[PDB]
Amino acid sequence: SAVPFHGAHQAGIATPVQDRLHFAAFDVTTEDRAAFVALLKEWTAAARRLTAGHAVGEGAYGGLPEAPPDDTGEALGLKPSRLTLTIGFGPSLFTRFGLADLRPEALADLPKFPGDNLDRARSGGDLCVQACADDPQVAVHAIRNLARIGFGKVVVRWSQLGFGKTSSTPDKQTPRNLLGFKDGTRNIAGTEKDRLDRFVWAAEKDGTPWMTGGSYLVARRIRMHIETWDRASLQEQEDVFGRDKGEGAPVGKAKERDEPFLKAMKPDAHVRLAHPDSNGGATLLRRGYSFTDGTDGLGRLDAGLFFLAYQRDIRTGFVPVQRNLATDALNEFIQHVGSAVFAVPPGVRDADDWWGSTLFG
Amino acid sequence: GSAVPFHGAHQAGIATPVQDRLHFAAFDVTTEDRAAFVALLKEWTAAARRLTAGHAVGEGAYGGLPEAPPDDTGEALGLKPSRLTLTIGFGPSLFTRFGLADLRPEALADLPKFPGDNLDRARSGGDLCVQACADDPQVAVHAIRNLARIGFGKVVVRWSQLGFGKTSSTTPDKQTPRNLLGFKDGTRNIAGTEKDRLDRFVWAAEKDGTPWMTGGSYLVARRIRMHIETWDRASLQEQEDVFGRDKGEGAPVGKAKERDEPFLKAMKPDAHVRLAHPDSNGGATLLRRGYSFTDGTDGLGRLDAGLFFLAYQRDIRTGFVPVQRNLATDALNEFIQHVGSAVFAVPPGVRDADDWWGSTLFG
Ligand code: HEM
Ligand code: HEM
Repeated sequence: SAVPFHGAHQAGIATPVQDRLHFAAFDVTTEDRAAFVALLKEWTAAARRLTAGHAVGEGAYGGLPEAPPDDTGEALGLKPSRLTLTIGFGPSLFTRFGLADLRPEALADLPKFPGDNLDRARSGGDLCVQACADDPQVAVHAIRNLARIGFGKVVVRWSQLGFGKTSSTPDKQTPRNLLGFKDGTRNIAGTEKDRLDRFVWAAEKDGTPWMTGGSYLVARRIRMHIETWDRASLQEQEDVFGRDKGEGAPVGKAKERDEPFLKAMKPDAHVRLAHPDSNGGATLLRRGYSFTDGTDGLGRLDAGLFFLAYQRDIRTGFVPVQRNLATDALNEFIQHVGSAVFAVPPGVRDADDWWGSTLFG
Repeated sequence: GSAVPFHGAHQAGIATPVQDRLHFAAFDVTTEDRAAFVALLKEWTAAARRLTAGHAVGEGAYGGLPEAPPDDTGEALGLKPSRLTLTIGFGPSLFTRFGLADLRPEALADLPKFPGDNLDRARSGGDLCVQACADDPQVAVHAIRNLARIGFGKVVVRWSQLGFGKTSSTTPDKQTPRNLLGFKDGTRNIAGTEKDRLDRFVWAAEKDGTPWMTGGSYLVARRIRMHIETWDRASLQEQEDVFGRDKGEGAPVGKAKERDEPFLKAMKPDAHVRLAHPDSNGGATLLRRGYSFTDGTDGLGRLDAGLFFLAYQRDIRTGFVPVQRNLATDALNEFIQHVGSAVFAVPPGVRDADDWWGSTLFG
């Protein structure tokens, strides 16, 4: 299975969620606008090959023996695996190439939120590439080759491996986060065209014409205190979210997809504070992935949720909802340790178009 | 999605078909009570029976007393067994405890220092290890997480390593996976169907000198970083010369098919396959079962990439050690570096429902 690379929007936002994630933030090391635009065109050409299951350039072998292969070859024999490659532009990129007056107002800096413990090395970035696929080696291969093609012009600032469900699990079945709770029940679906136009896609009336058809991405590396969470009682765990753990139904209800009655939950339950009704209607497209990088020095599981949210405007999406989570009962068990925002440009229209063409011209 | 039988004369997860994901965890023992540690092995064995069958540990992930923490952490609820295997091993440092000194197998030999070693002592060693292999990473993480939670107060996680993809094959009938250098890895390994080769090279026999290890094996774990910047700027001929096989097909140099037998005299004298081939090491043969890993960036603008090398053998002294010694002149050494190491004695399998991990040692 493959996902079409071209379209009015970039794939990997409203398209079906893939099993694995390789998210990489890049810093730009060149000041030459012409050299960066040339890289964007080379990256788009490589992305077309990668999302179709082909090697980049002239291939991974069969070329001149004296030359290094254009493709590093670790994806040979694998399927496209629904690979999507989604590029975004960080705020720091607009301080380069004379783009200062073209930074959208919707690409706002995030305020400091209570409990933030952000790692500067795992935060920020001039640009990002979100690589989603059902095979993690397909996603890693894409990031590794894009970084190789960009060497000398970009460096990898930080990268994150993520996983969700293993589709080979019934789909429709809501996946569970590493806390044991169903995650994604009340979310914007890719089938909800109208809700995508209202809450996800940027329109030309929003004030930034080059972003029309694109979106804004908020990335948060949220560590979970697994060992602390696992010592809490089942009632404490269900009280934290407002949904039961077995079925995922809201409190007082029977089925997972029963619409919640917020007054029945505790006032600081996560769902009650994150619900659009508690936030002036602010609705988010959550497309995050669980992560487990290993164990820290104290033997604790370095695991959590790599939270990804797409929205029409950061000021009316993540910011008001995250601000409402200031008293979240979940805050006892999580800690945001990394953060980045990106303007995700519109999609590549056809074979002659390229990443970021509406911005650089 | 199916389950792998947990019981047997041997532990599963060695000759078993190699699953997609790996969660390897090394534990240190914090208790001096032998009876308490034996009770943990039985409690771990009961949990493994549930985990490998796709069932939650204990009384379940929910439905119990509201005021009590669930026995199962619950993040594997609604998932298939996903070919989950749990393989336990005992490190040499364990035998300094519980009066097990005289029971250390001679085949559980300390590895000598090899040229180029830069071993991080934090991510090395360990009293014991649990190799969790499954096609679903959430299933693998859930097993390690619940085993450690059951072991709270008696064991602590020393270090862990997650493998996002396999770089090995025990099933030559299936496509050989590729490592992060782009080459097929696992072409000439030991297959799970080759019973005679497994008895000769992998499983410990009673005549080897350690009766309680009969039916088990010996594991060598090596964390190997790859210099992918150095590798990616090397020419295709250089890359193929390093291994002795072409990159596209994986055939030995000069030959057409991956599984054609290597003609060692045609490769360079420092080629990896020529130096590691059993014919170059007095017949020494290994069961490789490693995985790729990438733990983010190196802080220098590059993806961190490596291979978590896992080797099972009948005797460390006659398996990994002579082969690794012969790789002293390996052309691959220019592109890799061993940064973590550990050896473990993998006990025999859990015979039936009454048996438990390590019962031949304790029991
Ligand atoms: C480790 C971090 C987090 C965990 C484990 C978590 C977990 C959950 C769970 C279990 C639900 C209920 C099931 C569902 O509808 O998805 C939920 C709902 C939701 N969460 Fe979170 N969450 C986390 C962080 C966040 C953050 C940082 C935000 C926004 C800033 C957020 C926004 C939402 C929203 C909007 C909903 C939908 C609520 C509704 O409309 O009913 N979550 N989350
Ligand atoms: C990053 C580290 C390594 C890489 C990338 C690597 C790669 C490869 C490749 C491409 C092959 C040829 C295909 C195959 O037969 O599997 C191979 C074969 C082999 N390797 Fe390695 N290897 C690594 C480390 C090691 C180590 C540390 C050992 C032993 C100490 C080892 C022992 C072997 C053996 C025994 C064979 C089979 C040779 C034969 O019988 O023809 N490898 N390896």
